[PDB]
Amino acid sequence: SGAIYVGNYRVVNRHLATHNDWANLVWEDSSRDLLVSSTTAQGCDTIARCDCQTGVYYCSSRRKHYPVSFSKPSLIFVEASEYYPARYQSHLMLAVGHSEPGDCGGILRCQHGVVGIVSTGGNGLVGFADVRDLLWLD
Ligand SMILES: C[C@H](C(=O)N1CCC[C@H](C(N)=O)C1)c1ccn[nH]1
Ligand SMILES: [Zn+2]
Repeated sequence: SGAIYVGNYRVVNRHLATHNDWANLVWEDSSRDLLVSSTTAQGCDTIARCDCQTGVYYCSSRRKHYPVSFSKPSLIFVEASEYYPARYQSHLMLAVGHSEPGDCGGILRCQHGVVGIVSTGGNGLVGFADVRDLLWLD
């Protein structure tokens, strides 16, 4: 679990969005595994606007942060799950690291701010849904 709180927006994994997220929907994209809902309280997270390919992510299944080198956002084939059929997930960045299903939502950050959230895992890999291109979040 986990979300990004920026301005009047909450960014979550679309497959973990709650009934309240869908009732306050701003934007969603199944191909990116992202959903953004509106909030009444002001969020104070900062979104990075950069081309970093290194950062640190939070892994809830280890209660630890890990440094990672990750690929640029791209279209990656993701196997079928209970949430989606087999498909290409866009704007996805991969790194070598630990990620179990409940780790989705963990933030990846660089020195500029929030880069994205954990969205995929298994096999000693961790995949992050990029949010740096969503300029409207600010
Ligand atoms: C194995 C699982 C996973 O990659 N998916 C299931 C949950 C939905 C994911 C998606 N983005 O399509 C894919 C996962 C998450 C985090 N660590 N391991
Ligand atoms: Zn950066």
